[PDB]
This record gives sequence, structure tokens and C-alpha cells, in this order.
Amino acid sequence: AQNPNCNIMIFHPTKEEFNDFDKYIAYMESQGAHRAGLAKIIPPKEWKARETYDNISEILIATPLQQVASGRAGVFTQYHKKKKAMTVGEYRHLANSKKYQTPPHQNFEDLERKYWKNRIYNSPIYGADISGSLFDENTKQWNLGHLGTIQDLLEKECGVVIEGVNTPYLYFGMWKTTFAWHTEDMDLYSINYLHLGEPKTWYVVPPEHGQRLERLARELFPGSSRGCGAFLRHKVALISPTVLKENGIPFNRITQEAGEFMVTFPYGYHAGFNHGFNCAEAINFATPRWIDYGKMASQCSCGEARVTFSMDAFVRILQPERY
Amino acid sequence: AQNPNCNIMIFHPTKEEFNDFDKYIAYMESQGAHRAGLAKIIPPKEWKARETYDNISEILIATPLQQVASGRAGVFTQYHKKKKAMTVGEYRHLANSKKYQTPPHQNFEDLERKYWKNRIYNSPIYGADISGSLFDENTKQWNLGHLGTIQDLLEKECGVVIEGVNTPYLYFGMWKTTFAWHTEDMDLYSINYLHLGEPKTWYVVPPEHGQRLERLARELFPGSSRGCGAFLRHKVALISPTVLKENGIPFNRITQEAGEFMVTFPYGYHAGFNHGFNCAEAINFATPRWIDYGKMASQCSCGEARVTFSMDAFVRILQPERY
Ligand SMILES: Cc1ccccc1S(N)(=O)=O
Ligand SMILES: Cc1ccccc1S(N)(=O)=O
Ligand SMILES: Cc1ccccc1S(N)(=O)=O
Ligand SMILES: Cc1ccccc1S(N)(=O)=O
Ligand SMILES: Cc1ccccc1S(N)(=O)=O
Ligand SMILES: Cc1ccccc1S(N)(=O)=O
Ligand SMILES: O=C(O)CNC(=O)C(=O)O
Ligand SMILES: O=C(O)CNC(=O)C(=O)O
Ligand code: NI
Ligand code: NI
Ligand SMILES: [Zn+2]
Ligand SMILES: [Zn+2]
Repeated sequence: AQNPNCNIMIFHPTKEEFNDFDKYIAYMESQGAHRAGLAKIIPPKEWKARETYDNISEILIATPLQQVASGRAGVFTQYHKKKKAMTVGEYRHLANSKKYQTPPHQNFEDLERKYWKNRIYNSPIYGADISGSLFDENTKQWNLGHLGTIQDLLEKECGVVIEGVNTPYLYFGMWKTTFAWHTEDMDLYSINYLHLGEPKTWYVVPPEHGQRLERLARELFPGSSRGCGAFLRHKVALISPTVLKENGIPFNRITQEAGEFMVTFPYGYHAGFNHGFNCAEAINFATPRWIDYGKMASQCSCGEARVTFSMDAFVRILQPERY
Repeated sequence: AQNPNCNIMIFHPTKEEFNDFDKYIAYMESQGAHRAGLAKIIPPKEWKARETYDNISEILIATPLQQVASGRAGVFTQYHKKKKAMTVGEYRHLANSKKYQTPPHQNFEDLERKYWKNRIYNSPIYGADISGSLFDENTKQWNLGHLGTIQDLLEKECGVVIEGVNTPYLYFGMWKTTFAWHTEDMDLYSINYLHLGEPKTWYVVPPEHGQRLERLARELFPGSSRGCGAFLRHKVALISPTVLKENGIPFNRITQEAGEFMVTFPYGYHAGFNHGFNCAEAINFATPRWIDYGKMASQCSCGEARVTFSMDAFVRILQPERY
């Protein structure tokens, strides 16, 4: 079996290899990439997402989210307090202000130490889940707004036609902005391109060990666990790498820089944080191997987790009992 | 000037001409097609939207709308009463039931007579505005889910990058289901493909005469007009061809059949009805010529008209005062 220790793999496709998205995902999996839950793809040097990022300041963040923490430094939840609308230009200025800017630090490791030591004592503002794309329409390869849809994948694999659409989201981040431990809706894949700015650090649990993280989460967030059988779907819980090591949870970490893609694989739990002002674009996608994971995916039914309209059809066809 | 009487033109592109969407729209306008407000495009015989429509019965209509009329036979409003969810298979069966099925009739003209005589005395159920597509992903030409986005058009023309996305909608219709007099959001173009089933009859006012229809509508719906300076944006008002002729409003009519595209042009008011069970797919799009119309488009501010999240950026950039 390939990649038995479930390490995060890094790929450097040639421009020829970069012409067929589906084929390259399948290639990565033939090398065992999916066992980690996360892979990095560095695009060929000839490729570009767009010409420049010079005219993006007028994009609106209609509902910036202030991420307020509760708990202890290595085990906490965050809730999202809605703030008034601001443009990306205004958001960038805020990110770079004395109150919110990245502190002096020696390297990625020093910054990681500072994040887990001090995250809970601040409430950074995140521009998340903004429907849109920054890929040039003329960018024909790995354009996250031009991928085959999950609805068409399900139709190709299972022969059923369903309603729903599948479009990218933009994420504007600043120092300490955080994504909580989660898998994707319906345990789909995701792909994430860091367009511009400071890095994003990722933590990931191998899909074959996801239930170990779930069991620890139930122990560490007992009230939340009693409230919902799938509360990690709420996307509010954080657990530090030190606490993961203390509890024997297998995981890996890697830092994504501007110009790089990350792919998360079905049922690969991930979490992380931004180093400073940045902009990422992400979308869910599927492959034939996803179907079995979609059939088995946990669901939140307590009402907290937001459901997209497109998720309805997934549950209806793949999980009719639970529907 | 081409097409000075503002007639609806019908186009028969060759398979070679069908390879460049933007170029063919520009060609149609060079022949004066836009002056009518509406054009028909019959695709080349070699083209197909998808292989078959055999497996569409499991699509869900989450919120079927019962279209209840008030007023007189030739001048009425309709409101949409929400019904419980049903599949397309269930909807088709309902459409074909004795209560809702198309009556015996001699031709399109006889059916049109019956529609305007009797529409208000029934309340047909419409499956409208369902996000999704029935184009095969392998259909590369005139695939309504693969068009250049309006956001990218605005960026190409004006140099500003904005948030927002632009995806198709499905419409499942039955006898007497009705679309009220309207122009598109931000006076955009629309394109509509009739995938399957019975015809759709369209009425259209030339864009250069749109204000004539507005003035008549203010006279015929006086309470609505007092409530909102752009109440046709509510998409609830119907006026018959007989009443249009009585009031000297220039208009044309045409019937769309399965396998045919219709394009509506900026500020071309249109209305119409379905002949029996059918399924259409539609999406808005833009061209360089649209920008001037978008800048001038009326807006509903009374709160009735539904606004998509994507419309925000259009108003913000093209109409900053009104924003
Ligand atoms: C093969 C190689 C080489 C250097 C770094 C990483 C890899 S990989 N693709 O992560 O196994
Ligand atoms: C950028 C480029 C250039 C030439 C051939 C192929 C590509 S790519 N990497 O497949 O988009
Ligand atoms: C113990 C250790 C050390 C470094 C990285 C990851 C681990 S573990 N085994 O995944 O908890
Ligand atoms: C030229 C032609 C011919 C027959 C019917 C319609 C037309 S058109 N394209 O509507 O002018
Ligand atoms: C269907 C077809 C076939 C051959 C060439 C071009 C086409 S089309 N009409 O441009 O999709
Ligand atoms: C009078 C008439 C007759 C047939 C179609 C259209 C009209 S008109 N002139 O558009 O109101
Ligand atoms: O970038 C973020 O803030 C979170 N992204 C993801 O969880 C993802 O791409 O799957
Ligand atoms: O088909 C309908 O019910 C209404 N369609 C439109 O108004 C359109 O395509 O612009
Ligand atoms: Ni994710
Ligand atoms: Ni319309
Ligand atoms: Zn829940
Ligand atoms: Zn209004």
C-alpha cells in the first residue's frame, strides 16, 4: 500500500500534466496522497491564476465575522459575531493595523507557537464564504470556477439527474483567523487556492483515523456532544497539536503559501489559521471514489449546521433513510 | 437602420457559427434582432443539449408555486402560494391530470384565445427558479451552465473585480402557468432553452418603447404604482394582447417549441404562458452593449422584489447613488 504512514504529499505537475484535472487527482491517489487527508499541489511555472491582483479592493465583504473564542488555549470554541460591511480595501487596512497585524516572529514555527499560546485572547475578523471567483476566465486549467459539478459526477456515476449548483467561495483572512476542525459537507473533497498574501497553516487527520478525532472531541466538548451527534459539523471546535499529541491522535501539518493549491480528501478532518492578510478561493468537488463516503457521511440534525440547497439532493439520493 | 419595425427575428446558425456564443449574439444584433426585445435561435441539426431526458423524474421541486389570479381576464395580477415539495415525476402526473391538463384545441391560436379568456379562473402550479442545469457537461456549445459570467464581463469592460456568481435556473411548467410582464434584473439579457415538452408563448415590447408599457401599467395598476416606482419588478402584473392593442402599445408574439432557444435583450419587457407540461432552463448574461442599460435600470426599493446577492455589486458599481 502506498503512503502507509499517511504523510502529506507535495506534487509538482508539469504543464502537460496540469491539463487534465480528473486524471491528475487520480494520479495523486495512485501514489497514496489521499491517505493523509490533504495534499499540496504547486502549479507549473508557466501557469497563472490571473494577470494581477491590482483591482480587487472594491470587492465587498457584506458580513465580516469576528471570531470570538471561549475555553482554554489548546481547547476552545469560537463563535462568529457579525460586523458591518466593508470593502476588501478597508479589510486589508484593518488587517494591517496595529491591533490586528501579525506580530514580529522568527519563522513559521515561532508564529505557530504564538498562535496556539495567544489565539484565544484576540478576536480577529474573517471575510468567509463570499460567493465569487478571482480566476481569469481565460485561465483554462485548474480554474476553480470551471470544474465539473458534483451534480454531474453523481449523474455520471449513479444515473440520476438532480437539481443544484456548485460555485466557488472567496476567503479574506488576517492574522489568527481560524478554521475549526471539520470535514466537508457530505464528506466531499475540497480544493483551495491561495491567491495572494500571507500563508495559511493546515492541520489534518488521516481519513482512516477520523473516528479517533471524533471520540476525543466528544470528550473535550461534552455539552456540545450531548446536543448533537455530529457537532463537528457546526465548525466551531479547536484542538491544538499539543493536545492531539497528548491524546495519541494521528495528524500532520503543513503551511500553504501564495500560488499553491491544497486538496482535502473525503473524510479528512482539517483545521488551521492564517498568518496575516490573505485571500483564498475554495470549492467542493467529487470523484467516483467519493460516492461511498457520501453514502456514509454523518449529518447534523440539531439545526445548527448550515445546509446549502444543493446538499438536499445529496442526502435525498445517497441517504434516503436519513432524509 | 436594421429591423426598423422591431420584428422578432428567427436564426438558424450553422454548426460552425454555433461555436462562438459572443460572436453570434453580436451578429444577431448587427441584423437588428435586439430592436424586437426577443429573438429565436434554432440550433443546428447536429447539436443536442443532452442524450435523453429519461432520468429527470427524481429532481425535486422544493417549493411549487400555485399562481392565483385577481382582476379581470385581460388585466390581472397573480400571487404565488407555496405548496408542499414534489418530484418532477409527481409534478408531471399532476400537470397531466384532468384538473390541470391542456384542453382540446384546434391550433396555437385557439389555445391562445382560451388562455386569455379563462386563465384567471384557474390556479396552475409552477416549478420556478430551481437552481440547476440539464445540459450534458460534454455539450460544449450554447451550454447555459458554461457561459462567461456577468461579473467577468463587468471586469473586462470596466476594470473592476466584484464578488458574485451567475448560475442557471430550471422551470417546470403546466397549462396556464404564467410569467408576468418584466425586464431582467439590472435590465440584463436572458437566454432560455426549452428542454422538453409543450410550447411556451412569449409576448414582447421593443426596448425603445418600454416606457409606453410602463405608463399603461401605472394606469392599469394604480395602487401598485403608488406603492412602488418600479412595481413591474415585482413580476406579478399581466396585460393581454387585446388590451395592449386597445392602448396602442407596440408588441410582438411568438411561440417557442422544445429544442429552441430564446434570447431577451436589455430592457425588452416580456410575458407569456406554457401550453402544457414542459421544462425550460434560463440564465442571465451580459455583453458590452448591456453596460449602458445596467447603469440606467430602474430599481424596486419598496422591498417586494427579491434581490440576488449578485445584484448588490451591480448596483454598487453601476449605480452608486442609488446604492
Ligand atoms: C517525491 C517528493 C520529493 C520531495 C518532496 C516531496 C515528495 S512527495 N511527492 O511529497 O513524495
Ligand atoms: C500554462 C500552460 C502553458 C502551456 C501548456 C499548458 C499549460 S497548463 N499548465 O496546462 O495550464
Ligand atoms: C507524536 C507526533 C509527533 C509529531 C507529529 C505527530 C504526532 S502524532 N503521532 O500524529 O500524534
Ligand atoms: C431571413 C428569415 C427568413 C425566414 C424567416 C425569418 C427570417 S429572419 N431571420 O427572421 O429575418
Ligand atoms: C454539434 C456540432 C458538431 C460539429 C461541429 C460543431 C457543433 S456545434 N453546433 O458548434 O456544437
Ligand atoms: C395593432 C397590432 C396588431 C397586431 C400586433 C400588434 C399590434 S400593435 N401595433 O403592436 O399594438
Ligand atoms: O481557508 C479556510 O478558511 C478554510 N478552508 C477550508 O476548510 C477548505 O478549503 O476546505
Ligand atoms: O420561462 C419562464 O417562465 C420565464 N422566463 C423568462 O422570463 C426568461 O427566460 O427571461
Ligand atoms: Ni474545509
Ligand atoms: Ni425573463
Ligand atoms: Zn448539530
Ligand atoms: Zn417595489
